[PDB]
Amino acid sequence: GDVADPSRTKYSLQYYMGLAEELVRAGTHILCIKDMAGLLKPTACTMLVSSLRDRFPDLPLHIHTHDTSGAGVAAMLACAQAGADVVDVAADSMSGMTSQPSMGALVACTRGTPLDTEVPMERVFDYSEYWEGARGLYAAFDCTATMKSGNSDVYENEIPGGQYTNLHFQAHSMGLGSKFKEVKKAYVEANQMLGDLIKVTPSSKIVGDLAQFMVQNGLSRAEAEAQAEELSFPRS
Amino acid sequence: PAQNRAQKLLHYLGHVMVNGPTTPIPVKASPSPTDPVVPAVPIGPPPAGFRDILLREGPEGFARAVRNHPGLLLMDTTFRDAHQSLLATRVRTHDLKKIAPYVAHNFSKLFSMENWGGATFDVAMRFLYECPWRRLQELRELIPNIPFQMLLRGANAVGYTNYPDNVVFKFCEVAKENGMDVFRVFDSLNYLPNMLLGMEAAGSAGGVVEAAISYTGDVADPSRTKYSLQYYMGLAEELVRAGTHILCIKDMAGLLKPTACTMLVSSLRDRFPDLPLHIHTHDTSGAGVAAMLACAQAGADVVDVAADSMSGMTSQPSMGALVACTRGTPLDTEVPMERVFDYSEYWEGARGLYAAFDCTATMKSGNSDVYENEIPGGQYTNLHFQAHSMGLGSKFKEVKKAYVEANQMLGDLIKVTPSSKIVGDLAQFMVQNGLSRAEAEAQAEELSFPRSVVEFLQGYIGVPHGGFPEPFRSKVLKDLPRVEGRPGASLPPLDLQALEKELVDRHGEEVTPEDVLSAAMYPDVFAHFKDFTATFGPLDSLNTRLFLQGPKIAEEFEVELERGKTLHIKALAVSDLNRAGQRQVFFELNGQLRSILVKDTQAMKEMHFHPKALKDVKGQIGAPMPGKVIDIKVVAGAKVAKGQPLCVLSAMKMETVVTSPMEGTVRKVHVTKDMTLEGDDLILEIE
Ligand SMILES: O=CCCCC[C@@H]1SC[C@@H]2NC(=O)N[C@@H]21
Ligand SMILES: O=CCCCC[C@@H]1SC[C@@H]2NC(=O)N[C@@H]21
Repeated sequence: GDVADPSRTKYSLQYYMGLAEELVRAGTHILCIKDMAGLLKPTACTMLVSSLRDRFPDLPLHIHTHDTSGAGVAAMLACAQAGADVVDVAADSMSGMTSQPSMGALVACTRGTPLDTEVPMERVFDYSEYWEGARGLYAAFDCTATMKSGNSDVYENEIPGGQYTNLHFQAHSMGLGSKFKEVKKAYVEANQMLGDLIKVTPSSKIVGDLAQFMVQNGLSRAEAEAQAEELSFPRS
Repeated sequence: PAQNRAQKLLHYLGHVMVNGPTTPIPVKASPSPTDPVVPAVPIGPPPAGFRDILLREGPEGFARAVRNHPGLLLMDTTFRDAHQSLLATRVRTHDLKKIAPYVAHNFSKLFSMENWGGATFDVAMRFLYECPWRRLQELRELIPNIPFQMLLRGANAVGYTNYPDNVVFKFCEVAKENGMDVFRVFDSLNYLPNMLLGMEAAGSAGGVVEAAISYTGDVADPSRTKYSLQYYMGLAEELVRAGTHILCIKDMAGLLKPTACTMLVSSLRDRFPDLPLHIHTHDTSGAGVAAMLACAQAGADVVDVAADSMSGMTSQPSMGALVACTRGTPLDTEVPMERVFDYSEYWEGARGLYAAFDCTATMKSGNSDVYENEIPGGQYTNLHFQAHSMGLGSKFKEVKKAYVEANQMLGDLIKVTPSSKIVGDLAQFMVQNGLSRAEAEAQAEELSFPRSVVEFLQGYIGVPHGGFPEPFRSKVLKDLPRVEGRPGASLPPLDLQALEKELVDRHGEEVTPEDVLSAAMYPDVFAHFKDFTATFGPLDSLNTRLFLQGPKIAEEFEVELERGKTLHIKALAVSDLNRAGQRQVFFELNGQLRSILVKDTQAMKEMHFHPKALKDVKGQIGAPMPGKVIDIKVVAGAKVAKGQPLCVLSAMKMETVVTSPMEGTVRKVHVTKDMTLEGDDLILEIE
């Protein structure tokens, strides 16, 4: 969802704060916000992380996102400014797109501020160069075969990074590769039909299997809900 | 004269089937077999945009309307800057026209669209064999409501050398007449006298003058004193006093960190409250979206963006990312996200047609080493392709290190075209010869530097901030002539009427003012472009796959020449080689058999290279690069002095003068005019 969007009432700021209170009462050492799709906009980051920090001044706050939207670096900088203690990053050659924000970008942007990571940039470059060579050994599995950059349609479809790559490979294996735009639209419809549940493994796969099933059978949401007693749905 | 357009197109298609691509392909990738899907466009004229204000109220009215706009304005680089960086400016007029009506309707609120200047002018003629002026005119008809923006070099227009002032003025006049609206005037060294001429030329044409300060260094780093905040503020004061309508910060490499953005843009806004501030960056570091958000928060009125599938890496920040991040804030762009997605999907398909030129063949993501090397987006892609062509591809890390050393040796000048190329040529020269900075500076009287480095040190591009590096300049130049002041100011006015008459005598009565200016700026390129289009016809009518790879046997396709004139073409067969060294290509054209005789150089290609220069024999002069012999300045038996010109090589589009390392007598010359040499091939012997 989007805590900065007052029209999205199901996954509101109050929902996140109430769940954080139950997890803190249960004795968590660290509280994590896991944005598995890259949906945290910088404004939503600021609002959520400051509210958590104000409520829990002594608790470590860890923020995880994906750079699927191409805004993940800006989102993590906004979290850090709002009082996150830790952010998830990847080596630069293993960052961006459906991965985490760039380590070198975060280290460079925080340098000489109160948020400095103290990581030497030369060490990040040598680390990235190794991973650039190593990624070349995995060209047969690289998401860049199908997705050349981040995509902002993730704010509409809410498909997690690892599910996007898998759903595309599955759609291609089923002869639906030319219809992958219809599969993404059906993923939104399937999420709503299922009740707009959080989408991460395995729930992200359940929505994916339903979306492929709808596109394969030429079904709209309304037809799939009307015929729900007659249709053989995916096992998941 | 009967028009023969269809036969000329079949001759091009037959040429590509026999000889391969006419455009040099840098990587073994094939264009997509599928054409891009064009999104649906409303029937009617597009909504009124910022161009309607510019046409009604002039440049100052436009600048006031930009400053008074509630929210962040966007400018689209996809039309030029985005591909220049990603696909090396290879994007064709054909693909730009297909999406243009969609842009006009859905992006009517853009500040401007950047679609012409920079490398697009030369590249259109040289490599795409299309007229850049026709591209401007046809796009202006399809997009009547958005201001068109160009990147203009101040005293060089879109060219690579300095021109007489009357050529720069006449270029800006004819560019404005052809529908150019905004002139982003920059200099490669921020050399104010070159910028002032370009501002005066663009303003006198009735264009919107946008004076652009090229950004280098780090204003947030107190150790970097040369390009300090005070340097940028002082140059901004001179450009504002010179009557700029808009002030641009041009970060050509992606060096603006969010803290540096905040500091520079707030200081400019506090100094100039009523002046529009335009910020341009590249996303080379992967921080460009965060940098543009920091500029917008610091009071920038406009930021450069690209379509999402044409953004990131060496391109601009993502349009969809900026639109999404500003939504529901005081900086909202009011652009609907669905329209950005449809625009990106078209460009994702279109980018697939250019896979043969894609920077992702060599660079898989942005790279933060740009904060150390300061290599601009378009120079990074070109420097890598050049290094690979010279057998230095495995040493590209050494080339990047040598680029830093070369920048320092040259004096840490701003690095943008052509100064970014000058540093690149020196860096490749250092790595090729195994030279450190200290060795290259020590041996500066003995070494034959790249022509671009020599011409820079002579002053042919203007004067760098802080002056030229001494004693290094004096050692390289010796007795070579030096240009003091502005290089164009000493050139006699070009007689454009005499040139028009020469072109009419050579090409017939259809010569236009645009043709005269194209010939004035790029004589050899324009001549080659006219001869090529005289042979092969209007290649802009072909889709990009057929232009690059030609048709497959039994492939059928349509070519629209003009509204209501479609050619149905099918490729049928290619014959064996005849006794004249030609193949016969068979087509069906509108249900009829056609055949064309073509020429297969590949079928019959052979050569032999004798020449080698012993590295230990000072009198044996080897070729310093692979290249073609343009001129031979000496004969056997001639006495030669140390530093005397011996031959001229033309390689990588750069005349290199080979000079004598010693005094002596030329014993033997081993080369001829038009001979192709490899590296170290023996040119001549000196005793
Ligand atoms: O091919 C079969 C599945 C292979 C594992 C896919 C993983 S499970 C963790 C993550 N979440 C998903 O929905 N898919 C991936
Ligand atoms: O292959 C020869 C050069 C082709 C044009 C390269 C363009 S000029 C504009 C931009 N700046 C550079 O340094 N290179 C590109």
